[PDB]
Amino acid sequence: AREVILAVHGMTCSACTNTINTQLRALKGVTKCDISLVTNECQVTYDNEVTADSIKEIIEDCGFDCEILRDS
Ligand SMILES: [Cu+2]
Repeated sequence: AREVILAVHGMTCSACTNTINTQLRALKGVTKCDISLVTNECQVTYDNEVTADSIKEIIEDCGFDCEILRDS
C-alpha cells in the first residue's frame, strides 16, 4: 500500500466530501481515506487492486473535477 493525493475541485461542503470519502471506503483496495476541504485534495491509502486511476474516476463521477496530483 501507499497514499495518493487527488487534487479535487468543485466540492465545497460536508455532504460532498462525506459522499466522496464514503465512496473511496466502498471500492476494494482502499485501506484509509482522509478528505480535506482545506487543501482541496482527497488523500486515499490504496494497496494495488484499486489505484488513483479508478479513484479519480469515482471522485469525478461523484460530480466534480479532480486529478491525481501526486503520491501522498
Ligand atoms: Cu457540496
